[PDB]
Amino acid sequence: ATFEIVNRCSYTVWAAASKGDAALDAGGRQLNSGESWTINVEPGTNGGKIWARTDCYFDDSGSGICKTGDCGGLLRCKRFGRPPTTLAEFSLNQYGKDYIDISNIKGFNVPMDFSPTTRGCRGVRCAADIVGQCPAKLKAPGGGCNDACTVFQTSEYCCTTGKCGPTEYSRFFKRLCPDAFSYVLDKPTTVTCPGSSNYRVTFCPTA
Repeated sequence: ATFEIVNRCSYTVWAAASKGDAALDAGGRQLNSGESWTINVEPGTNGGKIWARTDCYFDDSGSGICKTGDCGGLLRCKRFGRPPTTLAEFSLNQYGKDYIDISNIKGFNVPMDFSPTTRGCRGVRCAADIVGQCPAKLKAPGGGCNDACTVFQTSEYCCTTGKCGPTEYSRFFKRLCPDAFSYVLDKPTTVTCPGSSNYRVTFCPTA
């Protein structure tokens, strides 16, 4: 499957793509404002994620840091990124269908649209100004809006026991972005697409 990753933000981002235990495609690349990078993701990829990283520095060997979304200091991510990270999430060719969503469960850094480029399903979007509006206690000093699990490490926020409800913090994310997951047990906003659809992830779709 192809995923065109498009940076419409006015700032550079370093796109990242992983399934947690391995890179997807090269795993990461710089995207200046306006650039597009198309990756190939193997059919059947389960639990894939794409995210943006901000304010990164890498040396000539690809090692460095980012303030949001850093994946063990690598340009080429093999592992998921450090929160806060808005997440485009997907599982492909699962009993004949693909499943896509956006999640704020690991916080929010950059607004995104995640849409098919092929027929048969709608896209999802979380493009509100979550960083600007972020509750004071969730603001990450390194940049972005942390989720409450990251900040407070409670069973309730982290949904450790599979027992949790919505919270004052989850509700903030849900108010700003109704179509993204705001906590682990949120009413799902996953979209079912035809198996083997192709996609576009757009950072900063609306400004």
